Parts: sequence; C-alpha cells; structure tokens
Amino acid sequence: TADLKSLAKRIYEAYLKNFNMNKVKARVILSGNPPFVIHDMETLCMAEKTLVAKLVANGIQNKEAEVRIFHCCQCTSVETVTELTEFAKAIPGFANLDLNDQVTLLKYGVYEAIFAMLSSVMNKDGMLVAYGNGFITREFLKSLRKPFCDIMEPKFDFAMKFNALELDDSDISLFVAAIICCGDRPGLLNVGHIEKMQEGIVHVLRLHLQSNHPDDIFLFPKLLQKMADLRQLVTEHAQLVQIIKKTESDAALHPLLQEIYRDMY
Amino acid sequence: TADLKSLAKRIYEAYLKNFNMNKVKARVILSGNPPFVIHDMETLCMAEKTLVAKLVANGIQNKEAEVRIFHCCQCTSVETVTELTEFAKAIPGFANLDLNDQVTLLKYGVYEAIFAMLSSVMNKDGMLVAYGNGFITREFLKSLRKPFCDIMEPKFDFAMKFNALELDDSDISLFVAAIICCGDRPGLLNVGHIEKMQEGIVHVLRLHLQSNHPDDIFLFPKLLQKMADLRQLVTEHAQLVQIIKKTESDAALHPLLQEIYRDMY
Ligand SMILES: CCCCOc1ccc(C[C@H](CC)C(=O)O)cc1CNC(=O)c1ccc2ccc3cccc4ccc1c2c34
Ligand SMILES: CCCCOc1ccc(C[C@H](CC)C(=O)O)cc1CNC(=O)c1ccc2ccc3cccc4ccc1c2c34
Repeated sequence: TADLKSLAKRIYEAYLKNFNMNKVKARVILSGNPPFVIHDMETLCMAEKTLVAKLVANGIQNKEAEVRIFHCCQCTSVETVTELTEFAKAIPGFANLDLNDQVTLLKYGVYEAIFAMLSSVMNKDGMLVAYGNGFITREFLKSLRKPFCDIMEPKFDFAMKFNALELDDSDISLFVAAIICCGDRPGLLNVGHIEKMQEGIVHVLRLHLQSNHPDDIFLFPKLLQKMADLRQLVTEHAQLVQIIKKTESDAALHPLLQEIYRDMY
Repeated sequence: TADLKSLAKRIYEAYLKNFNMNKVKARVILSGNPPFVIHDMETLCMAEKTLVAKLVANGIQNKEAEVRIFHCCQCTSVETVTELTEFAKAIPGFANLDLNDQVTLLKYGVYEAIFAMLSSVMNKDGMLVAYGNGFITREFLKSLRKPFCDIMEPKFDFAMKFNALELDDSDISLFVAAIICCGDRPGLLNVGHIEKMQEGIVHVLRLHLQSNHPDDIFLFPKLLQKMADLRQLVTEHAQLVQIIKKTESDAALHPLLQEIYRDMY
C-alpha cells in the first residue's frame, strides 16, 4: 500500500535523522579521523586522554579503569535515550498517547532498542565507541576485572546472531519502532490503543521484510524471537547493573538511568 | 598553557573580526531595523523589493521566485568565501603553506564551514538572511518547487542537532579552523606540514572544549563526528547543485562557486 510503504519510509527517515550512528556509517568506519584502537590498558588510557580528557584529568583521584569505562557506557545510554525519545514521535499514534504511557513505553523499551542498535557497531572482534572515534576490542572488554567483564560478552553473543540476519537501516528502524510499541509493558493505562499502534507498526514491519528480504521467508518470526531475546537480555543486564551498584561504590549510576531501572525487573 | 589559551583567543578574535554574523548577534535578532519575516510568496516579494531591489527590477523579465532565492543563496556563499579566506590567516601555519595548498584547503573546507556557521542563524522555525534583516521560515523553503525545496531541509536537520550542543562562538571559531585544517583533502602537496598544523588546532580545540564545557565529556568526539557529517552533507549538496545546474537553465552558477565545485565530488 502507498500509505504503508510511506509509513516505512517515514520511520526510516526518522531513524536516519535522530540517531547519530547508523549501520551504513558504522560499516564504513569498521572497514577502514580514523578510529583509535583500544586493545589494552595503554591504549585505553591514550584514548581517554584524547576523547574524554576531563574523566582522566584528576591524577591520583581518577577512578579505576573499569569504573571509567562503566561511566562512559552510562553516558552513551543517556544520549541514546534522548535520541530514542525524539524518534518515537514518528511512530503513528505514539505522540497521541497519554504522557504517562509514553513514559512507560520508553522506560521498558529503551534498553531493548539500545542493544539492538549497538549490534550495528559491533563485529566479532570489537565495537565502535565514542561517536565512531574509537574501536574497543572484545578481548580487552573480557579482560576487565569482575564484574565489569560480565557486562559485555552477552551483548556480543546477541549481536553476532542478530548481524547474521543482514538487516539494513530500513529494517532496523521498523524493528526499533516495534520494540517501543509493546502493549504488554507493565503499568500501561490505555493498553487497547497501544495494541492498535503496535499492530500498525508490526504490520508495516512484516510487509517491509517481505519486500526487502525475499530470500528469507522466516525473517519476520526470527525478529519476533529476537524481541523476546532482547527482553531477557535486558532483564539480565539490569540484574548485573544492580550487582555493580551494590558492590562498587565508585560506579555511581546516572539519575536518568536509575529511574529507568527503578521498578523494572 | 598560556600559548594554547592565547591561540584559542586569537582564533576567536579573528572569527569575531572576519565574519559579519556571529552567534551572539544572531540570537539577539532571533529573540526579537527588525527582521522582516518571509513566510509566503507575498512576503518574499516584499522583502526582495526592499533588500535586493535590483534582482526584481526587471518586470516580466524577473526570474522565477525559486531561481531568485537560489541566486541570493549563491551570493551569500561568495561573501562567506571572502570572509573565510581572511579568517584562515589567523590559523598558525596556514599563511606559511604553499599558495596551492592554501587554495586546496579552502576549496574543500569552505562549504563545510558555511553549513557549520549557518547553524548559528537557524532555529527550528526558520533562519536569518540578508545580513540579519530577514527571517525566512523553514516551511516556506519546503514549499518551493522541486528541486529547490530539496536544498534546505538537510541543513536544518544538521543545524538542529548541532545547535543542541550549545556551542558558543569561542568553540565554533576553533571548529571552523579545524575544518579548514584537514590534511586528507585530495591534491595536497605538503601533507605533513598540514597534518602538524591540524594537530595544533585540534589540540587547542580539545583543551578549549574541556575548559568551556565541563558538563559534556563527549563533546570533542561529538564534534569530530560532526566534521564527518559535514563532509557528507557537502558531498550531497554538491550533487543537488549539479542537478539544478543541468536541469535549470536560469539558475546560473557564480564562477567562483563553479571553481569550488569543480573536481570536488
Ligand atoms: C556490552 C557490549 C557493549 C559494551 O558497551 C556497552 C555496554 C553496556 C552499555 C549499557 C550501560 C552499561 C553501564 C547501561 O546500563 O546504561 C553500554 C555500552 C556502550 N559502551 C560504549 O559506548 C563504550 C564502551 C567502552 C568504552 C571504553 C573507552 C571509552 C573512551 C572514550 C569514550 C568512550 C565512549 C563509549 C564507550 C567507551 C569509551
Ligand atoms: C539550506 C538551509 C539554508 C538555506 O539557505 C542556503 C542554502 C544553501 C546555500 C548554499 C548555496 C546554495 C545555492 C551554494 O551552493 O553556494 C546557502 C544558503 C544561505 N541562503 C541565504 O542566506 C538566503 C536564503 C533565502 C533567501 C530568500 C530571500 C532573500 C531576499 C533577500 C536577501 C536574501 C539573502 C539571503 C537569502 C535569502 C534572501
């Protein structure tokens, strides 16, 4: 349909406008101001002095390396929350929802969207960081002391299988919109209107995958499963973050993310 | 360092001296000879009769409205090229470069600088024009016939995110200097000296952002990404201008801008 093709294009354009990183851009960088490679402690500290200088400008009062990394991770999440919040306005019906339902959908959806989109900047060896200006190796992240090395590998495991689906940005934009439109989120006021909004987005996603990936007749049910996998990945991630919060006094959690996690799992 | 703080101040002062519009001045006007508002064809024609009278003094031989606007756009670029060329003399090492390298750096840099600086006079509803004496609405520019309505919106999209960084003129001056000092421009003779000049400016920019924006530890990598975004914005802009040149006989391109675009993309 013209209105359904147009809806898919509108969501794709809103994704291209509101997220600083997209998959085409990420793959250009990942192929080879080129990205500084962080693969050990020396190169981590070098990258920090150039890319987050204030974070390491405190001398002997600088935090432990793992805590500095954790802080950088949190800051990226706060930025993506801002991007996701503006993107959601392109979803038909989202801006017509009650303000409290908009909050609830974004609360439960943002981390599922975050890890879906982080797949775009990950390969089997590492990931882009710092607005495309660093590449940090998967092995270096595994080398961090517990519990910080435990954040990383489950997301790589998810991303490698997600990337094997060979989605492009036109697919991922609709997938992220579908994540945001989940009517079964706890605490929703107008569940019925949200289910209809969801049905509309999922309908556009199904038709789009049919046109864009004629070679994979299971791609839509596969992505439905990936949405469930992401919900579980986020539940587990929240649990690990709570361990870090309780056992690592220096790993302070940003207030916006504290509110997202609050009463989640 | 005293010499690095002084370098940042020197570039800021050169920016204040050489560009007719700056962000403080622009925000004063944009808040409210006040700016005449161009929001439709009637008010466009009124503004033209006062601000560019010769352009509409030909009666039935006047060009189409979209072509007149395109001509005004080009004239602003020619003026900014003059301003940028004098500004570049404040960059340490630029005036010591070979004349041909100075030309090459300005050739590839001016339109990236132009769209970075135009952000200062843009808000979500429109932009200042005509030396602060007009404000033209974003919706009116979208209303122009194709292909002229296609020039405008990508620059607003860039500017809204660029302006959300809340840079001031002391930041933007160093950013524009960094744009001009790109050592990877095609055809450079003394790449090594240019990379050292670039390193010096980028070093001053990094330290300045650290001092001036202690609240945003990612601001430097964000601006590195904006430089890449601007390069792509300019590539796309050159392509659209070439379409207009081929398909619109009345939209003659000024010879100086023709030389800038020649062998660019
Ligand atoms: C898991 C596999 C991806 C690893 O990444 C994540 C992990 C978790 C989350 C969710 C967070 C967890 C606290 C949240 O619960 O909210 C987010 C990310 C994104 N992490 C990053 O983008 C990132 C990483 C490591 C770094 C190391 C050195 C660096 C130097 C300078 C700038 C950097 C910017 C971004 C840097 C970075 C930087
Ligand atoms: C894109 C969003 C900004 C729109 O603007 C641009 C677009 C492109 C470029 C680059 C040009 C394209 C050909 C180049 O490739 O070189 C430059 C600009 C600046 N454009 C302007 O400053 C501007 C606009 C529209 C107008 C409408 C009516 C007017 C009446 C009287 C005086 C005016 C002065 C300046 C007027 C004006 C005037």
